[PDB]
Amino acid sequence: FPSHARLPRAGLPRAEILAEIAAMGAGAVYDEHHIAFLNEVYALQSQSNPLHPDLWPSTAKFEAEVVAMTAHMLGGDAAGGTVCGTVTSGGTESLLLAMKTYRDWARATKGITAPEAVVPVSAHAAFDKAAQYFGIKLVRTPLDADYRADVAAMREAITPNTVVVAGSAPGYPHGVVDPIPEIAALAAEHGIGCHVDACLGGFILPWAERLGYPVPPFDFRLEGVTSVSADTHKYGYGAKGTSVILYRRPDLLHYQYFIAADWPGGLYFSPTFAGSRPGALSATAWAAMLSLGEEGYLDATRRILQAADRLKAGVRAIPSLKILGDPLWVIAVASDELNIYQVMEEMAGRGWRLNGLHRPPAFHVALTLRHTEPGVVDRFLADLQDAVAQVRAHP
Amino acid sequence: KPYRDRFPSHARLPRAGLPRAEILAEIAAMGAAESPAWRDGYASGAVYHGDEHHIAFLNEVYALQSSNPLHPDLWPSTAKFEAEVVAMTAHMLGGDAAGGTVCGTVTSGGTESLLLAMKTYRDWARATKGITAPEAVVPVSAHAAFDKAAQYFGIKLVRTPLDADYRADVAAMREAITPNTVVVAGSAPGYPHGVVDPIPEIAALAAEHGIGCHVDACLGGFILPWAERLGYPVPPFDFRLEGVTSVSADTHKYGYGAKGTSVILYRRPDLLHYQYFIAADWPGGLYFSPTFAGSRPGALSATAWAAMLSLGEEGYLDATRRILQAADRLKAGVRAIPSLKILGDPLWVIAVASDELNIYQVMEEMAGRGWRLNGLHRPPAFHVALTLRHTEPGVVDRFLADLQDAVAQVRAHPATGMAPVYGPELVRQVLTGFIDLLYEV
Ligand SMILES: [Cl-]
Repeated sequence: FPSHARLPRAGLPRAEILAEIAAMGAGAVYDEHHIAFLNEVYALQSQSNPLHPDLWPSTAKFEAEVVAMTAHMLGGDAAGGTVCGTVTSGGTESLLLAMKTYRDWARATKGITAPEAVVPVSAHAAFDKAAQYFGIKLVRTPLDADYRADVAAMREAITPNTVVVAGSAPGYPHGVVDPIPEIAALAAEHGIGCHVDACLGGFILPWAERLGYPVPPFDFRLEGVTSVSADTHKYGYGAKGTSVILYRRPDLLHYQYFIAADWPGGLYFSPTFAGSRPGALSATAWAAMLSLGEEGYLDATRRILQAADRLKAGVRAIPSLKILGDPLWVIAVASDELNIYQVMEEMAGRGWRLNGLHRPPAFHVALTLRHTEPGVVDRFLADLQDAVAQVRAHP
Repeated sequence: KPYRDRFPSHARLPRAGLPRAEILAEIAAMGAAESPAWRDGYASGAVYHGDEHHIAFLNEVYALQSSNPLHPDLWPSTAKFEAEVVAMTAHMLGGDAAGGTVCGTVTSGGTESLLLAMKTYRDWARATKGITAPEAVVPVSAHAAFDKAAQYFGIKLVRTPLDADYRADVAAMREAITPNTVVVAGSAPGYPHGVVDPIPEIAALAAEHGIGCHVDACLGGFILPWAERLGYPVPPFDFRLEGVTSVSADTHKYGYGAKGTSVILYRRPDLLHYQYFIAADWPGGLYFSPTFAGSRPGALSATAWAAMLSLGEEGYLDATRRILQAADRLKAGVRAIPSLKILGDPLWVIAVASDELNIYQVMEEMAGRGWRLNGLHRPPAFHVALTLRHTEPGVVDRFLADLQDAVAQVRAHPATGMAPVYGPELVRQVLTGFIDLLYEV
């Protein structure tokens, strides 16, 4: 296709443009008719922009309802109605905002000016961003034998300047859920924040729980948990570019808000990083949640977890492959025997786009509704078994 | 919160899962109440194109790229869109003058652009100048997002005074720069009054001190180059100036791309790199992100690429012609009305105030007649961000008419409504409760 290094003089046929885009189109994605549906939602809300709520009160509603429903899904009632929050643009914005908030909260509240934060080494890399961005010393603690945060190590690391601790539910690298309860307990005992990163697990964990699978309380059921983030786009099945950050009580949330009084451009407030932003995306989340409902999520996470079971089984049924920790649907597989990167590469050749991890070396499969399709997991295992045979005879 | 009673509120997930039809119906229903406002040119800014078929077009684009760039290996299509959008924008802003070194990134809005630049200048200056108490010098008119960056990234923000015609006072700026100043900025134009700052002397001030010069062209980015080409008076404001080290332009505003998309440009790669974030020894693998966001809606980038290609230089020319011509007509009518006054000499974004009357009341009367325009303060005035939507027939004529009636009113009644409100910490105490009411269920 023609490359454009500079604006066309003329202006091209909309048809021609649409053709090229379609031509190219001919984890990552978390169904034909569902997508079709969200796309039509978007279309209806295309012009939306939550910065001007006076013009789009429709969006201001969507956002509020999405936050509400999510909070309730994460034990918001346990907090006794004080739980609040905001729709962000992704897990990262959620993570950044929280970190920023805890910083601001702690300066105002504790006089802390050299903020420090304690997260498991497994904690999402976005934590390091926040750290550099907002000038917070980030202290990453070690994991334990089953790749969960070592809480003792965490306890040792907290300091009079620590403003918050975090745990992942689950973490991206290995897909295990951290000891959220003892972490949130550590938190409370020191009077510092506890943030749960449930960006990945936010919309599957509550139903896995309800479903008989082993998951520790990880949300607002715990007094210590002061904030938790969950991604409505990934497993919430909302359209990409949308997420949620929740706080136990309003006093925290307010530290996240930005307000400017004497700007000649008028009064200025923004709840998030963004100023103007795509209300349309919020619509897709609201729509996706309502279309699914508790039943919808239950069924989806059932299918996913069941596939994961099947898959984990097949995998473990190769003595040369090892699963890191005991993940539920996000799986990290490594080899003490072989060059896992090669196994991953062979697999890549056979058409799989899976994520390579390191420290330790392993690739990971973020199981998705897309894998609950028939023979999919069966295909995976088959290709995997052939890939290992290869590497065995070609180190 | 008008639909409180019109539509069921959801405080918690439905047990069942609702008909997609029913859902779509409610959303469309709200859209039916809402479209006219912006579609019928009653809105200051908000919607910048608003044309039925153009929107329809971008919507179909979105649908096709329905796709994020954090996984470029899966969506190299997007990685292209973003690169081409940056390229075309840079060229439109004098990128060639910089001699091919101009680079940049697609962000999610003018704000992200502004934040990123500020962050970059901070990081650049620490690494390069050892500056650890960064300070930044912007005109008081400079967008409020500058204050955000300041609090976010721990940069002392110094706002300098404007001159009689509401342009940055460069002398004041010169006086304010310090061994710790990492960057100065100017707006092309600013949001409050829509005037373009003395970018040339500012960018000169910058170079002479070896500090950054950022031009905020979020608003003017996609109209100024064509207004220039069109015979209207606009100073060089982009990379044509050696001193300008970075400039931001919003493809979603007057670029006519779909909402949620923008561009930040740097004169040379060495600056851009300070914006990038990279994490090596995360067990989750190698991690890089060019912007604030990790995962970002590639679909939106597509809509910008598509919007730019569909328009082309001809497209922008025509559009800005129409807009500027309306603005002329409008400014004329306004200046003819005693006793109002236009602040500075804006081209399409207009700030009108009254030394004679309570402008907020004039704004409120106007509001009653159906106009959604932005109330400014310090000084008091409302502003009209002219848009393709106002280039429609009798629109400006409607505006002037309603305006003239609104002034007659206030003349004989010096006065309530939403006016009382618009009239320092109580503000934060209040605006916060407001943000809470918004999110209330
Ligand atoms: Cl706007």
